[PDB]
Amino acid sequence: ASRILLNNGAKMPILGLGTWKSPPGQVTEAVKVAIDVGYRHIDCAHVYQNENEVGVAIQEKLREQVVKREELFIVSKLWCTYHEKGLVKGACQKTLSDLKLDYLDLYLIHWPTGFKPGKEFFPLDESGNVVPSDTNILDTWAAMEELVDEGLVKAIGISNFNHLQVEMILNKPGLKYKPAVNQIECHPYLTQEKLIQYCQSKGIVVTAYSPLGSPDRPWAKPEDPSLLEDPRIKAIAAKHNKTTAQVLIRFPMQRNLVVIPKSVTPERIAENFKVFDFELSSQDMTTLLSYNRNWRVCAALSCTSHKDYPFHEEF
Ligand SMILES: NC(=O)c1ccc[n+]([C@@H]2O[C@H](COP(=O)([O-])OP(=O)(O)OC[C@H]3O[C@@H](n4cnc5c(N)ncnc54)[C@H](OP(=O)(O)O)[C@@H]3O)[C@@H](O)[C@H]2O)c1
Ligand SMILES: O=C(O)Cc1nn(Cc2nc3cc(C(F)(F)F)ccc3s2)c(=O)c2ccccc12
Repeated sequence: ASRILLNNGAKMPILGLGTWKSPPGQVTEAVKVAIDVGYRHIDCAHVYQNENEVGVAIQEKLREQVVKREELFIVSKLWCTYHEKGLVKGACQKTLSDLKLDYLDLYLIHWPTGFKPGKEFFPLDESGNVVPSDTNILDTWAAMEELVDEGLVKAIGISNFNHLQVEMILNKPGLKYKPAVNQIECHPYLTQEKLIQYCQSKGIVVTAYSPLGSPDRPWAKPEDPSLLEDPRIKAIAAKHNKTTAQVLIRFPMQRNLVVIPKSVTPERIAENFKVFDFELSSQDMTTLLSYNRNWRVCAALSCTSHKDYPFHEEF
């Protein structure tokens, strides 16, 4: 089954295309090839600095009538420097204009931490600590709710929120809309069993990012563990006559997660989609879960003293 029901009553494709690090001169073609071979969900963000080029591809496939807008599920995220009440609508509208959309299907608070507003995405003090904004998760959440009530977004959600931060929103005085999704890092080295059961128990769908362990992350070190080169995972792939990436994509699908592998390589974009025709066993699933080592692609050092940094807390 290709889609999962959200608590806003809409259906979300469980496979989407990631766009973080997709070069602006390549992502248009990447998104066009992806829609041609079946993707109907694209994961975007203003901080990725490529939403205009993503939008060009979306607009072209709509114009070509390859797909209808109702058949696409387009996600974007509010960056940290825009948590302030007065900046949220403009931020969303800039994303909308760049993506050539009149609404988003899902708009996420990208990280629970607000940063000082301005031109800089990572405003720093002279010792390299991020400069916080005094804004809190709950006021930001009300501003997201306003977007729903203005018709600019169909669903709102969060990303990189821990257990206690999710609970903070679920317990918000006057909460009007629950988060639909919590998009978090998740792969066999960061299996997230506690956070996932909590969110799922509450009707919040979980999206897994960096499902392949983000081999193109700009801060990679050779001594880091490598999912795609892990012989243990490679063995499971071989047994199923699939590639290691295919196994790494099907794994979160079977945990009732949405997953958003990034590629700009047309052959891989198609390979990554061919994951609805094979099943990992229970034993495979528990074996992959056993590889957890709480290793994170995404946890910027410059942010670890922010009041709302999410990853001190166990989950
Ligand atoms: N919410 C957030 O904070 C957050 C954080 C991180 C990521 N995300 C989202 O999650 C998406 C996916 O995460 P990610 O970009 O970090 O990494 P990823 O999807 O885990 O890995 C992307 C890397 O894998 C390569 N790759 C793709 N398919 C492959 C295949 N079949 N075989 C071998 N290599 C393959 C890509 O190469 P090519 O592109 O050269 O093919 C690229 O180097 C992002 O792009 C973004 O949309 C969200
Ligand atoms: O953001 C993505 O989508 C990918 C992403 N991840 N990271 C690692 C990060 N670690 C963080 C930690 C916090 C924190 F909440 F923990 F304070 C807040 C914000 C971040 S960004 C980056 O540094 C980054 C830089 C440019 C574009 C995308 C990203």
